[PDB]
Amino acid sequence: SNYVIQADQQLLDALRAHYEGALSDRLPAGALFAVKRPDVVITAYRSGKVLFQGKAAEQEAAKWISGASASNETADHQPSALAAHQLGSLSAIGSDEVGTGDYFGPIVVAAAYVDRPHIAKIAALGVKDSKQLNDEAIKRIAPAIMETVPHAVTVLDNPQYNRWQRSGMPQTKMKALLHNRTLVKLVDAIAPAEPEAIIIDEFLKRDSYFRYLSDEDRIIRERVHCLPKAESVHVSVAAASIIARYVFLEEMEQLSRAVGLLLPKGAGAIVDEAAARIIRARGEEMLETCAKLHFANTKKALAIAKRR
Ligand SMILES: [Mg+2]
Repeated sequence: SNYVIQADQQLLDALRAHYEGALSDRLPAGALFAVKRPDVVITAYRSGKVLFQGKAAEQEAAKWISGASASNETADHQPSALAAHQLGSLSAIGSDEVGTGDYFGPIVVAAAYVDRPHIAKIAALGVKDSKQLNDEAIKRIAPAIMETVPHAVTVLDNPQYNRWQRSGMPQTKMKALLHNRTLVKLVDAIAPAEPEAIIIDEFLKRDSYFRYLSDEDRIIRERVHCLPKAESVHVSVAAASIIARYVFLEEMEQLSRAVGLLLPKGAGAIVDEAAARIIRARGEEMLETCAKLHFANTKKALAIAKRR
C-alpha cells in the first residue's frame, strides 16, 4: 500500500529542497518533481498532493507527516492539469473580461497573444495570481506587457451597455460578443502569424458561447479552448486579465472626470450613495452615461436621492 499526503507550499518546498537530485523532466501532468529515492518513489503535484510509492513508502511518508493516509492511487497524470500540461508552452492568445460586477463603468474584454519566445518574459513580470495584484501593481505591470506583446481590447461603454440590456441582451451574451470581436481583432492584427491555441477564460458553457455568436459576421472558432481559471493554463490569459483591468481603471478615471464625481468600484452601499449624489448634482439621466442601469443600485440610489 503506497501512501499519499496533502502538503502545503512550505512542505512542498521542504520536500523538493531536501532530496538532492530531484527530477523535473518528463514527469506526469501536474507533477512538480519526483525523487528517485531507493525503495520508494516520491511524486509531488501542483495540488499539493504528494505520493509515496515503494517498499519503504509508509516509512518515508512518516518522515514528513504524521498519520499518512494509505491509498491505491498511483503516480499518474492529474485531470486538472491535462490542459495546462499541453497548452502551457504553446504560443497562444488568451482572453478575459473585467467590470461585469461593477455598477459604474463599462465591461472591458482584452486578448493578449504571447508567442513562445515571450512566455518567460511575461511570466517574469509576475502575472501569475494576477488576482492578488492591486490596482497600483496593474498600472505598473500592464504597460510593460502591452509593450512586449500584441493585444486587442473591446470596451463596452455604459450607453451601449444599457442599450443592449434594455433590448434583451443579457451579460452572458454581451460577454460572448465582446470576446469574439476582441479575438477577431487580435487574430487579424497578428496575421500572417497564427496562434497555436486560443484560450478563453470560461464564463459560460461552450455550447452557449457559440450559439450567441450565430448572428456574428465573423466567428473565431478554430483552435478555441474554453477553460475555467484559464490564467493558470497559460500566461496569455493572465496577461489579458491585467490589460483588461488596466483599461478599466483608465476608463473609470475618464468617466469620473466626465461625471464630476469619483466613481467607486463594486456595487456596495458606497456606490448607492455616489449614484444618489450624481442624480442630485447632474440629473438622473447622467447615470445612463456611467452606470449599468438595470442593477438594483439604481432603485436604491433614486430612493436615497429623494430621501434627501
Ligand atoms: Mg473570466
